[PDB]
Amino acid sequence: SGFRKMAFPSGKVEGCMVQVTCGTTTLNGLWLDDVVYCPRHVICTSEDMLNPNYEDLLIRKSNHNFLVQAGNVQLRVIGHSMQNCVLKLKVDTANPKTPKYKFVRIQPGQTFSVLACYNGSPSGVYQCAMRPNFTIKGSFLNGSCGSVGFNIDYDCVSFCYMHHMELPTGVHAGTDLEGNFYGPFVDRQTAQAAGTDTTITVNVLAWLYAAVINGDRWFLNRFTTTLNDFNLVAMKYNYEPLTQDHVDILGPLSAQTGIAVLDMCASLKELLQNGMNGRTILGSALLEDEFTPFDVVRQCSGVTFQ
Amino acid sequence: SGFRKMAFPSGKVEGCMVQVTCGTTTLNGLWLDDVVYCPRHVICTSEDMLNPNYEDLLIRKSNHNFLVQAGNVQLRVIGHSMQNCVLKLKVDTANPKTPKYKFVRIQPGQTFSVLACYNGSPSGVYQCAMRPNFTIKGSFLNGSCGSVGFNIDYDCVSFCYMHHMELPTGVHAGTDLEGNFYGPFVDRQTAQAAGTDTTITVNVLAWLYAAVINGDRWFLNRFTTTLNDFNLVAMKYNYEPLTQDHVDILGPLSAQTGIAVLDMCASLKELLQNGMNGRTILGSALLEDEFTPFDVVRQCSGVTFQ
Ligand SMILES: *[C@H](O)[C@H](C[C@@H]1CCNC1=O)NC(=O)[C@H](CC1CCCCC1)NC(=O)OCc1cccc(Cl)c1
Ligand SMILES: *[C@H](O)[C@H](C[C@@H]1CCNC1=O)NC(=O)[C@H](CC1CCCCC1)NC(=O)OCc1cccc(Cl)c1
Repeated sequence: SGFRKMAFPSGKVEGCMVQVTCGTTTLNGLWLDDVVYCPRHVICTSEDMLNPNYEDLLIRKSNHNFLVQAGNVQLRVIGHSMQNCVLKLKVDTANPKTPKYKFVRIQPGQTFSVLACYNGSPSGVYQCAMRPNFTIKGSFLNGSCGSVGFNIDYDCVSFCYMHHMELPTGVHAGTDLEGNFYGPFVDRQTAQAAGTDTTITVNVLAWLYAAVINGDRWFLNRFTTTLNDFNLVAMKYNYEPLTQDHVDILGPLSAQTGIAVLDMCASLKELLQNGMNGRTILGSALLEDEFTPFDVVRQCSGVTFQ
Repeated sequence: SGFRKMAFPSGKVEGCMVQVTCGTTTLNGLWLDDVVYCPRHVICTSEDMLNPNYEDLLIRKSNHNFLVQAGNVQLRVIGHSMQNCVLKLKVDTANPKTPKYKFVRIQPGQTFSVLACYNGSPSGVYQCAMRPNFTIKGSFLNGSCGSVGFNIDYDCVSFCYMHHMELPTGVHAGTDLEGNFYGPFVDRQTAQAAGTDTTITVNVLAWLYAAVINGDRWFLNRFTTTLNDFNLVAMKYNYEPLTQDHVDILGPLSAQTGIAVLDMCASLKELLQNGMNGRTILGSALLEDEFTPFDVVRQCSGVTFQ
């Protein structure tokens, strides 16, 4: 028992991280087979940021302008292309440590592990959720661009995030690995703000089930509620609407705990209206929304990876 | 910016995890050079747990009783010995993925990453602290024994924990890698309880500095306090005494933030006496004590590993 924010084991991704230097900018790249993926703003300079035309900027580059270092072995770039907001550097050596992998674009509310990196070297690993406003609340300093977020499925690494920038509230924005930003953000230095966020309701419910699985029950009640009247309460507390699809996703946890989904909704209602009154749940004094239902099942059942 | 509970990158340790089977028990082992380290209670059986004499139990074993599997390659045991509560299985193949490493016994209040494992396969990675009562609040199911905790220093893996059991409060107990339990616990099935825990004061202060570095300042004040009068307040709220050595350890964070250590103590005093009044710090509604001063500096300055 116990319940922690648990990241995926990072080894498969550590073997893919490289340093990409172009001009006065250094950031991280992702080396899979003979291609290095990195944010296209690596080709910007300190005076290009304002409103760059990356097509122009890229046609002015030569392969030899891109300095790619994999540890203490430097990689020759033999070609380059742009895909949305990611640069693909073709190198003359395939990464022998390339895992089985997929590129996936995730939905808000889904979670992933971030391998935070500087100069191609990993600093640490932690679990994030994609917020409803398409930002992540990460831990990123200068040099971290090109760090990736990922999930692991049995043996396969699903890459879903590459880091590009920090918004003025201190939250983070980036792309999928095909270079499409999450959210309305652009890799331009302009007025950009996160926008209003909401709590991921289905995740809070998953975490309440985690708590029950682990012996916290003080928040349960005999009441129930309908999905309608729950969502009426959710809206007032800035929670995402709970859908019938969410309810079905919470099915397995409901079976295992013997607590119908709509009964856990009634418990969440009372926690929203009354607060926790100095109680904690799973070591938290706040309702936690960065565990998906699958995260809970994985951790409370012991799934592993090969 | 941002601040997360960040684990060390786990790749170096993933390449050392193996499955150890003896009799009806399966658990994890740590394969470094030609030795596999695992909890000695692997040699117990379902009727041995009550009060086993492991010396007797071990002299009755043959090498071929230990089934060691490194993925889909099975390892022959060519010898076995006992060191305190860990079994050392000598195998005829050295692990080619052995990192540079140390065994270290940590002090309460120090943190480490846990690579949670089942059947020799990693499940997830997360950050723990050794509690003052020598337990850890982990996330461990049956089969997780032999999972290890570790820190990384530049390029070197310092192993500091191997998992053995869960106490009745749902917290976890284990040994250093030389087999000495942390705390008064024994690998015997008897009445064993964690004992009273306390909050790691120097860590709370580190985390308050993390908050300032990241733009939370609402808890600061103009007051100061003496180390004596702080510890008088600490005792009443079940906090560890703050030592002059703790104060000196918090020096770097004090410089960088311009906030004298004793002024941050005055801020912690008021948080203890008044609570947070519905405020949060770094996303938490509780005072967080599982970040050491070194953790804060590492994360807020961007240290990496090779
Ligand atoms: C890439 O390593 C870097 C990561 C940022 C720095 C601080 N936190 C992060 O996550 N990204 C940038 O610095 C980014 C660069 C621009 C270049 C032109 C196209 C759009 C991206 N700019 C950025 O994030 O500005 C905000 C910021 C806040 C605080 C410190 C800094 Cl250095 C930047
Ligand atoms: C080893 O994989 C296992 C890890 C425990 C199981 C549940 N959570 C854990 O951390 N350890 C044990 O099962 C341990 C075995 C004894 C054997 C005799 C010597 C001392 C250790 N016993 C144990 O932890 O009992 C408490 C417990 C609580 C809940 C479930 C279980 Cl299966 C055990």
